[PDB]
Amino acid sequence: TKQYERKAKGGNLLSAFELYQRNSLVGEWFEMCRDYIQDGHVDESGIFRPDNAFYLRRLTLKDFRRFSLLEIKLEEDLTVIIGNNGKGKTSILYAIAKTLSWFVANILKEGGSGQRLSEMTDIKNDAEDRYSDVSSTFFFGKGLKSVPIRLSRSALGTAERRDSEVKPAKDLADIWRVINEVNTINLPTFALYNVERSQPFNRNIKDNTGRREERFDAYSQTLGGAGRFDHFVEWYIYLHKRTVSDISSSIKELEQQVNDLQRTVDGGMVSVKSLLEQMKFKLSEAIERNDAAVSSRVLTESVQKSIVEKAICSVVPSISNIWVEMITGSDLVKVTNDGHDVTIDQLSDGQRVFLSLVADLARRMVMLNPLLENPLEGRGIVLIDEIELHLHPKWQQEVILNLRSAFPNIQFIITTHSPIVLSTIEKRCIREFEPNDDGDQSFLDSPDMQTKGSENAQILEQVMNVHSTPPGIAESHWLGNFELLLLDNSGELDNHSQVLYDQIKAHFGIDSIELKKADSLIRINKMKNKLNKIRA
Amino acid sequence: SWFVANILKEGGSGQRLSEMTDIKNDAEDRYSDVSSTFFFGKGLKSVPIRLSRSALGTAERRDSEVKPAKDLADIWRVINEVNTINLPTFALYNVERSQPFNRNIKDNTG
RNA sequence: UAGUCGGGUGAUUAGCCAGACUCUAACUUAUUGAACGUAUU
DNA sequence: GGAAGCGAAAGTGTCGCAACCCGAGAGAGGAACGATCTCGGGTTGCGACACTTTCGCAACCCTTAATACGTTC
Ligand SMILES: [Mg+2]
Repeated sequence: TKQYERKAKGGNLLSAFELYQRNSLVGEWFEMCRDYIQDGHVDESGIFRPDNAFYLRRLTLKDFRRFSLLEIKLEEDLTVIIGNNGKGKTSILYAIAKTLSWFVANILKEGGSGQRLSEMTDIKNDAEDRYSDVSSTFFFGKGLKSVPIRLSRSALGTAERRDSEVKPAKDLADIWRVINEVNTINLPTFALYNVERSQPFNRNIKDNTGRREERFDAYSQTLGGAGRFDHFVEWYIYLHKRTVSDISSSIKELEQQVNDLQRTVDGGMVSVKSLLEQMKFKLSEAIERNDAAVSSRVLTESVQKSIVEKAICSVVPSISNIWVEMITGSDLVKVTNDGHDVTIDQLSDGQRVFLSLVADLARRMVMLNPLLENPLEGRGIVLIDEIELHLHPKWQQEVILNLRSAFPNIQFIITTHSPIVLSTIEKRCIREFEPNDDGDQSFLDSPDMQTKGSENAQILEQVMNVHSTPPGIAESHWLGNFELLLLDNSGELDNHSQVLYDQIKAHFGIDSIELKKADSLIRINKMKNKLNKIRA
Repeated sequence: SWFVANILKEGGSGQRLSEMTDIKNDAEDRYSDVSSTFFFGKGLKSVPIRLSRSALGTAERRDSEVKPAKDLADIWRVINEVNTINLPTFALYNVERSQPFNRNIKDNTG
């Protein structure tokens, strides 16, 4: 109508799409939708930025599990959830993953269904209303500032049923699906990495049926919690084989075989006609696949391989190189780890688990963003539980910075209990989870203290409520006691203070921080007393 | 199954006739109907239900008529929520009831 | 026996009384339209 | 007819298990090596069940109705 036309010309994506669907100026509306999704600019740092960003803004949980009512505001870039009560933290990530299942389902199939809330486990046990709600609001540029979705479930036997409200999510996912069908676009990545990602590696890898090469394999088990590192390895070996081979040589060889078979049928051998028809079909299929590959605007296998290799080596500190070796009629992925060439099964658990996360994520981003110069600059939402899992302090100090550098437009929602990780993150990104004895909280608060660039010891005390020295060790209190003894006299070493000083010296050593502090205390108190005498 | 579904949930869905097996093989019309009337006292002498299905392939599709079942089941459900009432039992025991027993298998589902 | 029909009574959609019927076998429905009854004209 | 959300019905694919095979290795009897038993890695077939697809219940009442009271369709 004229109203839709005005709104569409004003930049409203849904109105433009509705006009496109009714008329199917059809070309103009299609172009407007496609430009809304694809337009973007390269910033001063050389990073591509979409003009219309996609992220989760807000989440509300009503009578869900232990929560009566909980509201969370999320940052566009990075949100970190902290707290001792780690079972509630995981509940929050589960709620988000279920919501994201609705986008994935509808990008894959018209009328796709995402996941539903459980009547048994998701409804709070003492809920008066006997239903549960998970409400989410997404943002997609100024044209679509609010995309609300609600997942709901009522108890059995209630007077009224509580149904989910998913139409806005489906409408948006439909735009992505339909526009992509006509003309390839870049698509959003959704992924969940739970503690399940720590699992051992099956060294034996499965024969390539060729599901892994299909673009929408990027959405396979993406919200399951462990990634699919096995799928990566299969896909990566596949890429290697194609790079070493020529593409269309099989077509040229098949073309030659069909030509040879055609000559035989022309020479009077009618018995081989059935075989010719089969080979012609194979040739047509190969050309079609080639054409579809050509039509799908996908990156060359060589380029795909290179992108992923770079990503892995950049993010995973111990890995400098990754490649496929053809040995013993069996393809093996090898890595240079800490300067030495090893198989994946020879890596440490910390290295393997982190490698698996990054490899999985990069594979999916490459598959879903074929039109970007750097496919890892694509859009998406990634959930990571216990990011510090298996990581040494040195890696904890770099992990968030490395991830954000490799995937600059992903919205990361993470959980941690690491002060070292928190030292690299702004307090605005931090949400603290301090529930009551009933496990129930209303809002999640940012800490008072700035964490980014702060000392770890301060974060421990001010944010995580942990003393810098272990309270259950006597020696941890000696310097405090020593100070008290000095203050109880004028500030002179009495017999008691001297004994303790000697104990500190004996235990911690002559050049210990503890002893230096004691020495400092003596010196300052002596100087205070001298001042006092001069004044008297 | 339509009464049970609607006692459990407002607008619950009961079961359906099979389009593969339940239509009579040599029926000239390619659909089946199962029509039932229930009685619930002199204040509700007739609760008619019809389940219908057209054969697989057929272009015309025959609709079920289940609203009376839903209407009655709504009364049971709503009245019960305000003040507890006794509810009707519906059960089928077919020849599938003869099964091996297993104490070790437990249902962790509800 | 049960179900059904219904003459009466009953501050009356109940209850009670009387009489009767029985193909395997009623389940009381829908307007502003149409038709029928009543009113108005 | 059939919105939007939902689940029944029916077909397909995945995946973990159990059974089995094989070569390696320590080393019984007393000098001649290697008997017997177990480790550890791999292959195969099976079947339970997770995933996928399709159907179908029935909102709304289209710009467009009349209004004395009843009954029927
Ligand atoms: Mg009338």
